[PDB]
Parts: sequence; structure tokens; C-alpha cells
Amino acid sequence: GNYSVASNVMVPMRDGVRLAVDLYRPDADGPVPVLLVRNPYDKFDVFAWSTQSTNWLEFVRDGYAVVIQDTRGLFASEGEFVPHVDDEADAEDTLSWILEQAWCDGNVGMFGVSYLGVTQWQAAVSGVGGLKAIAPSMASADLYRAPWYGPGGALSVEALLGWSAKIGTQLITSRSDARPEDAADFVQLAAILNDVAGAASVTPLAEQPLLGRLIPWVIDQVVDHPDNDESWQSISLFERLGGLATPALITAGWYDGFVGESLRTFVAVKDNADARLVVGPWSHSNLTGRNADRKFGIAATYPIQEATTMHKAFFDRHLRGETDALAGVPKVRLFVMGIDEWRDETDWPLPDTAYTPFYLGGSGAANTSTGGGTLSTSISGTESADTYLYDPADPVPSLGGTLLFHNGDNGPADQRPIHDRDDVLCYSTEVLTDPVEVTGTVSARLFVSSSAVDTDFTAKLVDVFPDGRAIALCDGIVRMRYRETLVNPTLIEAGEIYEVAIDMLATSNVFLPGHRIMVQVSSSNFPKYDRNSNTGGVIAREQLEEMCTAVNRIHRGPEHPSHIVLPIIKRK
Amino acid sequence: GNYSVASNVMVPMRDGVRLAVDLYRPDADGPVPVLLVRNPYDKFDVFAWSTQSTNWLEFVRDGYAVVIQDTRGLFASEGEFVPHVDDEADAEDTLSWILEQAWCDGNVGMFGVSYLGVTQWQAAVSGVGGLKAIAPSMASADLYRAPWYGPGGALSVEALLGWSAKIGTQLITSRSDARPEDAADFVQLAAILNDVAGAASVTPLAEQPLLGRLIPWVIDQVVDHPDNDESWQSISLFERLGGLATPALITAGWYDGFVGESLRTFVAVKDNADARLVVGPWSHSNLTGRNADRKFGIAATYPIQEATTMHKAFFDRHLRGETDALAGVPKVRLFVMGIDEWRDETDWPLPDTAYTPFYLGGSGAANTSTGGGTLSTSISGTESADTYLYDPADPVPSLGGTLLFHNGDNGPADQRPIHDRDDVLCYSTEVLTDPVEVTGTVSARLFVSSSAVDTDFTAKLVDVFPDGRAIALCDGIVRMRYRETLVNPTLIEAGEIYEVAIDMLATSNVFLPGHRIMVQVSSSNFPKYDRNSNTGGVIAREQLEEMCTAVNRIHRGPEHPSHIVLPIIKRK
Ligand SMILES: *C1(O)O[C@H](CS)[C@@H](CS)O1
Ligand SMILES: *C1(O)O[C@H](CS)[C@@H](CS)O1
Ligand SMILES: [Cl-]
Ligand SMILES: [Cl-]
Ligand SMILES: [Cl-]
Ligand SMILES: [Cl-]
Ligand SMILES: [Cl-]
Ligand SMILES: [Cl-]
Repeated sequence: GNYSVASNVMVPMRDGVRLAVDLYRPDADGPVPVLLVRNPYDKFDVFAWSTQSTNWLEFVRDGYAVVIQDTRGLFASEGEFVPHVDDEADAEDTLSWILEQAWCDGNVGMFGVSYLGVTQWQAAVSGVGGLKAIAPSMASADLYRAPWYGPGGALSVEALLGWSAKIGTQLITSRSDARPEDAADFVQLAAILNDVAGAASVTPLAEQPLLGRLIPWVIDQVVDHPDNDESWQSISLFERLGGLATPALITAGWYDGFVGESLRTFVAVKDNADARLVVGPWSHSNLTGRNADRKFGIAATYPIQEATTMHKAFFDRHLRGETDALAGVPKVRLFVMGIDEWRDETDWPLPDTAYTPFYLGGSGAANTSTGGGTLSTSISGTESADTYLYDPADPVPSLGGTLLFHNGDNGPADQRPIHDRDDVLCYSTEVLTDPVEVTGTVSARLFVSSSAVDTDFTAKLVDVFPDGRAIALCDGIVRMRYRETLVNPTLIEAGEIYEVAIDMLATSNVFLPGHRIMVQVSSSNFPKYDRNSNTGGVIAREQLEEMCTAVNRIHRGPEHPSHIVLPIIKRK
Repeated sequence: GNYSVASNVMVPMRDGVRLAVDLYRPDADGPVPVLLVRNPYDKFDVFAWSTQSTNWLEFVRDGYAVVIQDTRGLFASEGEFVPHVDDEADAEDTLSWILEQAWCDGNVGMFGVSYLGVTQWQAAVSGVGGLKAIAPSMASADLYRAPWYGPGGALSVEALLGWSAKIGTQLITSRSDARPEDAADFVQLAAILNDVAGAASVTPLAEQPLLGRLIPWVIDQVVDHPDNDESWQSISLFERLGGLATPALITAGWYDGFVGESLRTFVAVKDNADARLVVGPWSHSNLTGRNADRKFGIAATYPIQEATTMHKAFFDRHLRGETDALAGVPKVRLFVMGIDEWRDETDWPLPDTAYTPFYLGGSGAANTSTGGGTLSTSISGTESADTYLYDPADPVPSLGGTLLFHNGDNGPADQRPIHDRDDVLCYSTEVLTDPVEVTGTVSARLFVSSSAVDTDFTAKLVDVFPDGRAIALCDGIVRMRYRETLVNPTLIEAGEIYEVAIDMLATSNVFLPGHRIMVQVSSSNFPKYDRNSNTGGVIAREQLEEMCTAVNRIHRGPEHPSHIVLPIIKRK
């Protein structure tokens, strides 16, 4: 039950650069199992991240050692900081050092959230036999796909500018000797964080005098590489995951920026080792279960003590060889929205999933929420088309969804403020008499045309309540040059009809009696994603005046059966 | 920089009952200064409260010892738990034990929030010379005045039922051997926490089968004692504060349940010792600076590292005798709303405060926001009166303000949802051409009459924005039987006019050009306060059908000059 703490122990890497760690070690007569956490936000500052993870001092009281490390070039560590590029090698060297110590029994694991989760996948590909289990929460194994770009090939601009300002702020506050420019730089960084959409609105997007000076990576890597090219593929771990046999405890949230990539990692590792999955209704910075126009109940609040119990059982099985430690623990545990209840499952995707088309239709134009747009399981009878103007100077504002830094605390947001826009097309079912459950991955297939040689298309799933609230669920985008591949883009021909897919991530929701199922279609969602210039040019290098408007069209009928694909679950 | 942790050290009280503590002790050759925290929410669970306080492991790395204690009858401690009644004696005995240890140098201090703050005032009155400084955040020295009743003599019913359910929940989860009834009790407690207004609506209020069984104190002490009688005066510390000479670092929030009582403690101790004050725009459970319809900026987020630096300087001065440790630190630091900026001051109340009457007036009736009610620095010219019906079956709903457990995360709430009610009287200034600052304590003087022998009157200060948002600032209530004293109540005569005072707590706000100053007057605010029955009976023992409606009247003019008193600050 007792322990000691040693601060700033210096660990040498292969190139001679030393990284700083803190050691939390139990009172014990011999060696013990060990857990590692790799952190870019100061190893000393434990209260900043721990409330989004576990009550991990319980692990120490129960006989585990815990090691917390400052990553390269930050706080007490030597070297120079660049995101992602040094973390594979630095993790390998750190695991090796731990295994060589007098107090380590040969069994090592990892846990943590966000960047503290990404670094676990980077450690897992090293081939170090002593690493017996990992637990990555709200994370990704492919950095292009989340959080910097996405499956549709658009830049996640609010995520990039917000995070870069956060990193810049801590660099100034952590300086040994203050610089003359520090005071003014601090003020400017606060202005970005108070107004992320404003920061994202300046053209050309690639000209960032403050952020480019403090963290050159923001332009040199992220903005300058819009294709999923060799620079991205190098830091990706995903294709290596299939060859591993390492147990993983994976956590995600329905309104979290990482949700699509978190779920993919579970599917990639489940066949070769013991994988577990937990998904709640959270966004990256709001784990409370409470939002402005939607409350999920006290059961929805991040369950930190239950999480601590589950993590300890998982590590007891895989690090301590206790064969019955996970008795009674489910493989998959989901918070099902609508009914607003936790429920156990045997697999993800769910076994009895019926992937069902809901077709776009209706009399007259589908523009605005008072138009005639419908959704039905029957193919539409008349050939029709809905048309709108997309102007880059006036994009559709982002409201909820998977926002990270710009208003990122209201995932299930009411959509009524944007329903009167002519560029927002709406399609709804009739009012439901019986419940319909949608749990799984979601996508759309649309037949589209444009006056331009490049543009974007968006789709958003919505639950309409009896009182009028139109609550967001999941959404996605396709940038037309990347319609067939993220690696080798090509332009389109003006006026020609194309069939395209939109990846809309995932959800779990029961649409209750008295509700409607609704879909919104458009060509922008700003600043969740950057805006298309409609020119075919290098988007981030263009002035707002260099950009063009586009006349865009959605085709629907017997020969052009545009639809959403819903993962339907029926439980009697 | 290094330290050790010893768990479950047992400390004997005067009656032989032992309380459990954890010891965080630095590597040191001899004795050190010591800080104590007294906690009813599990000493092991440090992440639950610490994010609302300080990064206190810095204190340990810098050479302070820290002691965290389970209070009597909870978790690892022996005995039986009853709120407040054992904490004076238990603190005295604990301080004495610390001073007798080999590792203590004779200097002791305290820090912490909420119940961990109340317990510091209970320790301070003990007369133990070794206690050199305290730091109570979001706390009170008079438990009737906050959080259970108030300066107006109404029960804070949502605070009582919510907290009692929280305490009940942790008792079940902490049991050694589970009871057959535990599973069902847990479900019922969750239902209260998901619907606090619903729980508060059941009549008679005093019949609480679940909460009365788990924690008898809820009825035996709180509900059964509506007068500020001998049972309350016994646990009060306030009158003893004037005779102390102990330095205190006091923190408060403008939307916090404890704000009035926190500020009073500063005024009580400032003349005899080194007192300091910090006030931000927070509510008890929302320290982010972000609300549904009002954002204060990133500077408003609870500044935990600056708080840690200030606490360490304060303890260095008073526990380590470092005379220049507080050089450059202000006596008072306030977040001024409107301008939304931190500002330093020399005293509270502010030196140049002009306590200025704003008189109620207008042509026609003041009922609803579209009535004719006005506010002016000039006394009204015509004798008039505004009249309404107050029905206990339909009280005015609580929206923001100082709510604790029922929707307690939206202090600066938009008031428009209640503006069409006939029982909500509205009075406003013209649109402002120059800024007006209101910083200090706030109160109202009203001339009133009723058809009943008892009733309530309420008043609420509001900032009207250019777009229409009507944002709540501070509010209060008077229960008519307690108009002259909280100790010895008397009834009123139907139809007679009385001049009464309403204590509206405190605020700091600049009303900017384009805004208006507004006041709302009514007879209810539920469930922030319980509802008056309008009978003169024992309110908590009455059925809803035993209650009466009341016709209430506000008088205004030259002979009845009803007004609000605003603390005006002018800075050129
Ligand atoms: C986590 O710590 O927050 C960031 C959100 S963009 C992310 C960067 S990989 O890690
Ligand atoms: C703090 O811990 O929260 C409670 C809000 S009513 C309060 C009880 S004295 O202490
Ligand atoms: Cl809701
Ligand atoms: Cl549940
Ligand atoms: Cl049709
Ligand atoms: Cl605002
Ligand atoms: Cl400021
Ligand atoms: Cl008048």
C-alpha cells in the first residue's frame, strides 16, 4: 500500500540525447510489473490529463510501478521537439531501459489518452517482447486520417490551428529565461484560441507568421502536404497492426475527433489477440454527458472508477498471468443514445447488422427544411434534381459533430440555426410509430455534378425531436479530386455526372416513436474542414479573390438512386 | 525533489475513535513545515477535487509535507458520520498529533475547496498556536447562511436534496459487503440526481423515505429547523472570526452558491491579519469560463498554475518566515465581467464605491418584458402600483444564478424563456451611451403588500445585450415572516404596506454602450429556493392542496420610493 517517487531520472537514447522520467515504485522485496506513459504536456502536471483516464495511483498501491516521461525536446528532456517523427525510436529505447532495471520483472504495459494514446501504437510496432499489453484512449494509428486530414481528403483546419496555439503557449510559459517577445506572443496566441474560425479565415491559409515561427512543422509538414503521400505514410502504423499479437483495451467517443480511427484499430487487432472496446457519448474536451440542448443522464458521465477496475483486471490477466481475471467482462460495451443506456455486445461491427439503403426523393425542390425532400426504403419513381450555389466567401458554419478546438464542447448540437439556407438540402422520413435502431459505420452514395473542375460534397445524419430540436449525430465530406484515391488525385469534367461515396464515421442511436430520421446535404462545413476554392488549384496558397463560386447539383430517381446506407439493428 | 507516501496511518481522537490519514513526506534530513486537508469524499481519490484547487504535488517537491484525512465515519476512518458536528474537535485533535511528530517543524497550514474549505474555519477557532495560515476556497463560516438556507430565510432545497443523494451514492459504492437493498437504492438515487426539481416538488416536503433512511440528518437537522435557532448557532463560526489573528487566502466565484458568505469572511478577518481575495466568474461545478449563451474568454478558465504559485508564496511568508515572499502580489484580484478582464484592487469593498439608488417607475403596468417599467436615478413623480397573482402550484422556474445541483452549470443564463409571465415584473433603463460599472454588494428596498399573512418577494439584476440576450447577474429573496429577524419570526397583516430589504449578494460587471440595466421582481424562484405556501403555517409539513394563492402588490412613487441600491465605480 506504500510507495516512493523519484523525480528527473535521465534515460539515454541511441543518439546520446537524454529524456527525463519520474518513477512511482511500490514498497516491495523484489521486482514488479511496470506501466509506461509518454507525455508532451509536462510529466509533473498529472491533474491535467488524469481525469480523462483512470485513478492510476490505485495501480501503484496494488503493486505496479508507473513511469511517466517528458517526450523529446520538451520540459525536462534534452533535444528538439517535432510532432510524431521521433516517437517510434524513443519508445523502443525507453522500453529496453525499463526491462534492464533491477525493479522490473520482465512485464511492461501502457495506458493514456489522445497524444498519450497515439504513442502507444508507435511503441507496439517495435517488436519488443517485454511489452505485453496496451490501452489507447481517444487515439489513432494513421495521422492523416485523424486528426490532421480525414478519409475524404479535406484539411481539419480548426484542429491544426488550435493545437498549434496550445503547444506554442506552453513553450513560452516553460522557458528558463524569458525573452523580450514572450509577452506579446502570449497575447497573440490567446487571440487565436478565443477565435479559431477567425484565424482559419485568413487567405492564403499557408501564410502563418506567428505559428510558422514557433512551430515550423505546421506549414512544412501539414499545410504543404495535402495528398496522403510518402511523408504521411512513413509515420502511419496502421498497415503494420495486422501482423501484431498484442492485447489492446480501446476507448472512443461518438462526438470525438478520433472516433473513426479508434474503431478501425479494434477491427485490425481483434483476430490475433484479446481486444476490448468501450464507447461513450463524449467529445474530446467534454466528458460530462451534459450539452446545451441535449442531456444524456448521470450514467453517461465518464465512469472513472469503473474504468480503473477494468484496466486493473486487463493488466492482471496479461502482465501477471491471472487466467480468470477478466471473468464476466464483455468484449464490447456501448452507450446507446435515444434510450440513453449502456449495453454489452460480443463484437464490433455488431453480428446481426442489416446495411439498408434509404433513398432521396420528394416533390419539388429539397432546398431548406421547409422544402419537399423525403427519405424512404423504396427507390424513387421520378427523375429529379436539386440545385444550389456554393460561394467560398459564405460557407455553411460548423455546429457540433466532431469539432476539437472551435466550440468543441457541444457535439449533439441543434441544427435549426442553419435550416433556412438555400445551400442546405434536407430529406426526412415521416413521423415514426415504432423505434428504429442505427448502430454501426455510416456512409452515403450520391450522384452529383458541378460547374467547376473541383468542389466538395457533405452529408450529415440528424434526429428530429417532437419539440423541434434537430440534433446532429454523425457526418462526413468528399473532396472531388480525391473521389477514387487520397494518394493520386485527378480533376473532374464540368457538367458530367459522377457516383461518389462519403464516409460518415459511426454512431449508436435509437430513433424513438414521435421522432424523424433526417439527412442534410451541402458543399461546406467550416472550420471543421477547410473550404474548397472551386478552381482545381493548390487550395492553401490561394487568395479569397482568386476563388470561384460553383453551381452544384444532386441527382435522384430510378436511374440515379442516391441514398444513405444505415446499419439497422432489430432486437425483440 | 523526491518523496514517499504512507497509506492508512491511524490517528486517535479524544474519545478513542481513530481517523485514517495518508502522509506525503519529502526526502529531508530533519523536520519540515506541514499542510493539512480534511476530506469526506475519500482521501485516496485525489483527482476528484484537485482540479478545482492547486497542483499541490509542487508543494511536496519543494519541501512541504502534506496530510490528507478521511473525516469521521467515512471510508477508512472509524466512528459514525454526521455533517459538521464533530469537525471542530476532530480538527483540534489532528493538529495536536501533527505537531507531536518527528517530521513536523512546528509550522502547520491548510488548503482546499467546498467541504474541504468549511473544515478550515472549524480548525481556525481551536486556539492551536501551531496553525499559522489557512486557504479556504468556495466556502462559508455560517452554515445556515450558506449553503442550506440564506440571508432571506428560505430553504435552499435543490442544494440539500442533491448533496444528500451524492453522499448516499458513495456510501453504497464504498460498502465492504453488499446489502440486498443496495442495487435498488442506487437506481433511486440516480433518479433524484437526474431530476432535482421533480424530487423537490413532492408534498409534504418533509416526507423523504429514501434520503431520511440513508442520512437522517436531512430531516432531523435541516428540514425540521427553519429558524436560525440554537442548533444552527452552535455550528456557526462567524462571530468568533473577529477575535482571530490568522492569515487567510480566500477564493470565490460570482455564480457560486457560497459567494455572499465567502466575501463576508474576508471583511471579518482583514483588520487583524494578512488576508487575500481572488474572485472569478465560476459556478460550483463549472470552472471553464464557457456557458450556453455567454463566453468569458480563455483568461477566465480557472488559472490552476497561477493559483499554485500564489499559494506557495503565501505559505513561504507565513510558515517559513520569508518576509519578502509576497512582494508584488495584490491584496485583491477580481474578474470584471463585461470588459471580461482580470484587475487588481487594494480592498473589498472597493474604496471609491458610490452606493446609488435606482428608482422603480413607468407609465402603465410593469407586468412582463413588454410592459412599461423603468429605472432612473430620479425619484418617480406619480403614485402607482403593480399587481399579480402568485400560485404555489405554478412557481417561476430557476434559470442560472447560484444553483448548485439542479442545472448548476449555466450561471449567466438567458432570461427570455420567462419574460412573458404575468407574475414577472420588469424595469429597465434606456439604452446606454456610456459605460456604467457595478462592483460590490447589491440590495433592494421595496414597499410591498399581500392578501396573505405570509409570502415571499424576489429581485434579480440583469444585463440586456444588443441582440436581445437578457443575462442574469445576481439575485435574492425575502420570506416575509423573517423580514426583521431570522431568529424570532412574526406574521404580517393582510393589506398593510411594509418596507422590506432584499439581500442580493454581490457582482462585478461593466454595462457597455448599447446595453440596458434591468431588474426582475416576483414572489418565487424554484427550486433554488422552496415555495411559500401563503398560509403562515409550517411550510415543509403542508400538502400542495393545503396551500393558498396570493394577490401581491409593489408600490412606487414619491411617498413609496421603491429602489435597487447599486455599487457604482467610476474610473477615468
Ligand atoms: C491529444 O493530446 O489532443 C490533440 C487533439 S488535435 C491530439 C494531437 S495528436 O492529442
Ligand atoms: C462542497 O464539497 O460541495 C457541497 C455543495 S452543497 C458543500 C457542502 S458544505 O461542500
Ligand atoms: Cl435532452
Ligand atoms: Cl445505463
Ligand atoms: Cl419521389
Ligand atoms: Cl458572449
Ligand atoms: Cl485578463
Ligand atoms: Cl413615473
